[PDB]
Parts: sequence; C-alpha cells; structure tokens
Amino acid sequence: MVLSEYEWQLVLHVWAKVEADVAGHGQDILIRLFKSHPETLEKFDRFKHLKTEAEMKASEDLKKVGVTALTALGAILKKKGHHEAELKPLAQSHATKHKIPIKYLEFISEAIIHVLHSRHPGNFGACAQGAMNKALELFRKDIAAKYKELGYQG
Ligand code: HEM
Repeated sequence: MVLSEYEWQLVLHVWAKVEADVAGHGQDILIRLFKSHPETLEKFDRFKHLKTEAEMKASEDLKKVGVTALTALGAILKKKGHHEAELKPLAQSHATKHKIPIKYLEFISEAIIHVLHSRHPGNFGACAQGAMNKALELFRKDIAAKYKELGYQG
C-alpha cells in the first residue's frame, strides 16, 4: 500500500499537535494501551508492576518510555513510507529483545488513534482518521516484513 501526499499531509498535520507535549500524549497512549490490553504491560519488565492508571501516571521513567516511542514514531511518519532505515533496528529490538507480537502494534495503533480522537477532534476528523489508520497500517506491515527477515512470525 501507499499513501498520497494528501494523506501524508493529514497524518503529519495532526502529528504536529502531539509535539506540543509528547510526554503527555505518550502517557495517555501507554495508559490506554495497558488498560485496554493488560497483557501488553507484561512486556515492560521495568514497569509491569504499575498495574493501574494512577500508578502509571506517577512514573517519570514510564513517561520517558512514552516519549522515546512517540519521538521515533514521529520520525518514521515524517519519512512518508520511505522509512526503511528507521525500521531495521526498531524491528530487531522489538522482535528479538522486547518480543512484541505484531498484534501488540495493532493495539498501540488503536490507542494512538483513540488518544488523537480524544484530544484533537479539530484536526482528526474523518479524512485524517482514515489517513492515520493507513499510515500506522503501513508501519505495521513494514515492521512485519522485517520481523520475517529476522525469522519471527510476529
Ligand atoms: C509505534 C510503535 C512503537 C515504537 C515507535 C516504539 C519505539 C521504541 C523505541 C525507539 C525504543 C527504544 C529503543 C529500542 O529498544 O528499540 C523502545 C523500547 C521498548 N519498547 Fe517499543 N515502540 C513501539 C511499540 C511498542 C509496544 C506496542 C510495546 C509493548 C507492548 C513495546 C515495548 C517496548 C519495550 C518493553 C521497550 C524497552 C522499554 C524500556 O527501556 O524499559 N514497544 N520502543
């Protein structure tokens, strides 16, 4: 699949809103992920004891993890599908070290869309939601290919 320039511009326009406060957005996204899919928290060896939203919010270390993830995602989205350099090390760490199934990337894609819908309806209307779905789907498909190259199904 490919995104049009129109679609990339919708994706990057709403992404600029995230950058007003990446840490706050990442906190919402991670908490959404963990509460919607408690099994995902088990993958974070440093944080798997933080089993409620109140505990999650009170860890600056967890919020720094959120910043790291969203900063990397922002850089990937700005490659507009020419993102192969950014994905090889990311796939290697998530396939082989963190052991993240592709389905968990579908979960965090869901959480990202949910948080953007909650916080930025003025720039996350119907067209922008479709474009972001496609951009994150492309990210997951390209990661899944790199998983396969490393011998992991995902
Ligand atoms: C948009 C999707 C994601 C992006 C861009 C992303 C990015 C990153 C980056 C850049 C790092 C630090 C370098 C590395 O270890 O590769 C990291 C660490 C990590 N990621 Fe991801 N990630 C994503 C999704 C996920 C998901 C869904 C999970 C688990 C359900 C996960 C689990 C982890 C863990 C456990 C670490 C190590 C955290 C720590 O330092 O304690 N990642 N991620």
